[PDB]
Amino acid sequence: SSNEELEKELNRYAKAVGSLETAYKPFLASSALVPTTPTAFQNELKTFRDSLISSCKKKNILITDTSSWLGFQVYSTQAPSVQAASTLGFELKAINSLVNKLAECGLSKFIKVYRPQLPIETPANNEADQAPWTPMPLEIAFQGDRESVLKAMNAITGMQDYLFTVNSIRIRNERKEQVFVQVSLNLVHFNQPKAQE
Repeated sequence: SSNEELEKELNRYAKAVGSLETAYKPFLASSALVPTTPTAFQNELKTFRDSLISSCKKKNILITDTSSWLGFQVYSTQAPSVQAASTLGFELKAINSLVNKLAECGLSKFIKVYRPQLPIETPANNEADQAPWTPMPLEIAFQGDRESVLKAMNAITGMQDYLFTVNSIRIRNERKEQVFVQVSLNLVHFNQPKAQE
Protein backbone atom coordinates (compact mmCIF):
# COMPACT_ATOMS: atom_id res chain seq x y z
CA SER A 1 0.00 0.00 0.00
CA SER A 2 2.78 2.44 0.90
CA ASN A 3 4.86 0.44 -1.60
CA GLU A 4 2.45 1.22 -4.45
CA GLU A 5 2.23 4.86 -3.30
CA LEU A 6 6.01 5.14 -3.66
CA GLU A 7 5.94 3.26 -6.97
CA LYS A 8 3.34 5.67 -8.33
CA GLU A 9 5.41 8.67 -7.24
CA LEU A 10 8.68 7.28 -8.64
CA ASN A 11 7.14 6.48 -12.02
CA ARG A 12 5.58 9.95 -12.03
CA TYR A 13 9.02 11.49 -11.45
CA ALA A 14 10.63 9.26 -14.07
CA LYS A 15 8.14 10.42 -16.69
CA ALA A 16 8.54 14.04 -15.50
CA VAL A 17 12.30 14.01 -16.08
CA GLY A 18 11.86 12.09 -19.35
CA SER A 19 9.53 14.73 -20.76
CA LEU A 20 12.29 17.33 -20.40
CA GLU A 21 14.34 18.55 -23.32
CA THR A 22 17.69 16.76 -22.94
CA ALA A 23 19.35 20.20 -22.81
CA TYR A 24 18.35 20.45 -19.14
CA LYS A 25 20.53 17.47 -18.15
CA PRO A 26 23.43 19.45 -16.59
CA PHE A 27 20.97 21.34 -14.35
CA LEU A 28 19.21 18.27 -12.89
CA ALA A 29 21.86 17.22 -10.34
CA SER A 30 21.78 20.46 -8.37
CA SER A 31 17.99 20.37 -8.08
CA ALA A 32 18.22 17.35 -5.77
CA LEU A 33 17.30 18.39 -2.24
CA VAL A 34 19.74 17.78 0.62
CA PRO A 35 18.22 17.04 4.05
CA THR A 36 18.63 20.24 6.02
CA THR A 37 17.39 21.31 9.43
CA PRO A 38 16.46 24.99 9.75
CA THR A 39 19.62 25.48 11.81
CA ALA A 40 21.81 23.79 9.24
CA PHE A 41 20.27 26.18 6.70
CA GLN A 42 20.94 29.22 8.89
CA ASN A 43 24.56 28.15 9.35
CA GLU A 44 25.09 27.69 5.60
CA LEU A 45 23.50 31.10 5.05
CA LYS A 46 25.80 32.87 7.50
CA THR A 47 28.90 31.10 6.16
CA PHE A 48 28.02 32.04 2.56
CA ARG A 49 27.54 35.63 3.70
CA ASP A 50 30.94 35.65 5.40
CA SER A 51 32.64 34.22 2.30
CA LEU A 52 30.90 36.72 0.04
CA ILE A 53 31.79 39.72 2.21
CA SER A 54 35.39 38.54 2.40
CA SER A 55 35.59 37.96 -1.36
CA CYS A 56 34.11 41.39 -2.10
CA LYS A 57 36.62 42.95 0.28
CA LYS A 58 39.47 41.24 -1.55
CA LYS A 59 38.09 42.24 -4.96
CA ASN A 60 37.33 45.92 -4.15
CA ILE A 61 33.56 45.46 -4.57
CA LEU A 62 31.16 47.37 -2.35
CA ILE A 63 28.28 45.28 -1.05
CA THR A 64 25.34 46.56 0.99
CA ASP A 65 24.40 44.66 4.11
CA THR A 66 21.07 43.55 2.63
CA SER A 67 22.73 42.18 -0.52
CA SER A 68 25.13 40.09 1.57
CA TRP A 69 22.21 38.07 2.96
CA LEU A 70 21.61 36.67 -0.57
CA GLY A 71 17.87 37.32 -0.40
CA PHE A 72 17.50 35.49 2.93
CA GLN A 73 17.84 38.25 5.53
CA VAL A 74 14.51 37.17 7.09
CA TYR A 75 16.36 34.06 8.30
CA SER A 76 19.43 35.82 9.75
CA THR A 77 18.01 35.42 13.28
CA GLN A 78 14.70 33.54 12.87
CA ALA A 79 15.09 30.01 11.55
CA PRO A 80 12.96 28.93 8.56
CA SER A 81 10.24 26.32 8.74
CA VAL A 82 11.15 22.65 8.92
CA GLN A 83 9.21 21.96 5.75
CA ALA A 84 10.92 24.68 3.70
CA ALA A 85 14.59 24.29 4.69
CA SER A 86 15.55 21.89 1.85
CA THR A 87 14.05 24.07 -0.87
CA LEU A 88 15.53 27.22 0.64
CA GLY A 89 18.88 25.42 0.77
CA PHE A 90 18.62 24.80 -2.95
CA GLU A 91 17.71 28.42 -3.69
CA LEU A 92 20.49 29.66 -1.39
CA LYS A 93 23.10 27.47 -3.08
CA ALA A 94 21.92 28.66 -6.49
CA ILE A 95 21.98 32.36 -5.61
CA ASN A 96 25.36 31.95 -3.90
CA SER A 97 26.78 30.44 -7.10
CA LEU A 98 25.21 33.19 -9.22
CA VAL A 99 26.46 36.10 -7.10
CA ASN A 100 29.97 34.67 -6.94
CA LYS A 101 30.03 34.36 -10.75
CA LEU A 102 28.91 38.00 -10.92
CA ALA A 103 31.66 38.88 -8.45
CA GLU A 104 34.18 37.68 -11.00
CA CYS A 105 33.01 40.22 -13.62
CA GLY A 106 34.70 43.42 -12.41
CA LEU A 107 31.53 45.03 -11.10
CA SER A 108 31.91 47.84 -8.59
CA LYS A 109 28.89 47.46 -6.31
CA PHE A 110 26.31 44.84 -5.31
CA ILE A 111 23.27 46.92 -4.36
CA LYS A 112 20.32 44.55 -3.90
CA VAL A 113 19.47 40.84 -3.87
CA TYR A 114 15.68 40.75 -3.51
CA ARG A 115 13.94 37.38 -3.24
CA PRO A 116 10.14 37.03 -3.04
CA GLN A 117 9.17 34.27 -0.68
CA LEU A 118 8.35 30.87 -2.12
CA PRO A 119 4.95 29.21 -1.52
CA ILE A 120 6.49 26.59 0.79
CA GLU A 121 7.67 29.29 3.22
CA THR A 122 4.08 30.51 3.73
CA PRO A 123 1.56 27.68 4.29
CA ALA A 124 -1.01 30.52 4.59
CA ASN A 125 -1.93 31.79 1.12
CA ASN A 126 -1.99 28.29 -0.45
CA GLU A 127 -2.11 14.78 -5.24
CA ALA A 128 -2.72 15.83 -8.85
CA ASP A 129 -0.26 16.91 -11.58
CA GLN A 130 3.20 18.20 -10.65
CA ALA A 131 5.00 20.56 -12.99
CA PRO A 132 8.31 19.42 -14.54
CA TRP A 133 9.95 22.55 -13.13
CA THR A 134 9.00 25.56 -11.01
CA PRO A 135 10.30 29.14 -11.20
CA MET A 136 11.74 30.94 -8.19
CA PRO A 137 11.88 34.71 -8.75
CA LEU A 138 14.54 37.13 -7.73
CA GLU A 139 15.81 40.57 -8.63
CA ILE A 140 19.42 41.68 -8.35
CA ALA A 141 20.89 45.14 -8.69
CA PHE A 142 24.50 46.13 -9.17
CA GLN A 143 26.68 48.89 -10.52
CA GLY A 144 29.60 48.82 -12.93
CA ASP A 145 30.98 49.93 -16.27
CA ARG A 146 29.76 48.52 -19.60
CA GLU A 147 32.53 45.92 -19.85
CA SER A 148 31.52 44.45 -16.50
CA VAL A 149 27.79 44.56 -17.31
CA LEU A 150 28.28 42.54 -20.49
CA LYS A 151 30.52 40.11 -18.59
CA ALA A 152 27.73 39.78 -16.02
CA MET A 153 25.14 38.89 -18.66
CA ASN A 154 27.47 36.28 -20.13
CA ALA A 155 28.29 34.95 -16.67
CA ILE A 156 24.62 34.28 -16.00
CA THR A 157 24.12 32.77 -19.45
CA GLY A 158 27.11 30.46 -19.24
CA MET A 159 26.19 28.82 -15.92
CA GLN A 160 26.10 25.03 -16.09
CA ASP A 161 25.11 24.21 -12.48
CA TYR A 162 21.93 26.30 -11.95
CA LEU A 163 19.45 27.59 -14.51
CA PHE A 164 18.62 31.30 -14.19
CA THR A 165 16.63 32.90 -17.03
CA VAL A 166 16.80 36.67 -17.58
CA ASN A 167 13.35 38.22 -17.73
CA SER A 168 14.44 41.84 -18.01
CA ILE A 169 17.27 44.37 -17.66
CA ARG A 170 16.93 48.03 -16.71
CA ILE A 171 19.75 50.57 -16.98
CA ARG A 172 19.72 53.78 -14.91
CA ASN A 173 22.17 56.46 -13.73
CA GLU A 174 24.68 55.35 -11.12
CA ARG A 175 23.51 54.89 -7.52
CA LYS A 176 35.28 53.49 -17.00
CA GLU A 177 31.86 55.14 -16.70
CA GLN A 178 29.47 53.57 -14.18
CA VAL A 179 25.88 52.43 -14.84
CA PHE A 180 23.23 51.04 -12.48
CA VAL A 181 21.77 47.69 -13.61
CA GLN A 182 18.68 45.92 -12.34
CA VAL A 183 18.07 42.35 -13.52
CA SER A 184 14.81 40.44 -13.10
CA LEU A 185 15.40 36.65 -13.11
CA ASN A 186 13.79 33.27 -12.57
CA LEU A 187 15.72 30.39 -11.06
CA VAL A 188 14.45 27.07 -12.39
CA HIS A 189 13.98 24.29 -9.84
CA PHE A 190 13.44 20.89 -11.45
CA ASN A 191 10.76 18.69 -9.89
CA GLN A 192 11.88 16.20 -7.25
CA PRO A 193 10.34 12.96 -5.95
CA LYS A 194 9.02 12.99 -2.39
CA ALA A 195 8.74 10.02 -0.02
CA GLN A 196 7.47 10.20 3.56
CA GLU A 197 8.92 8.04 6.34
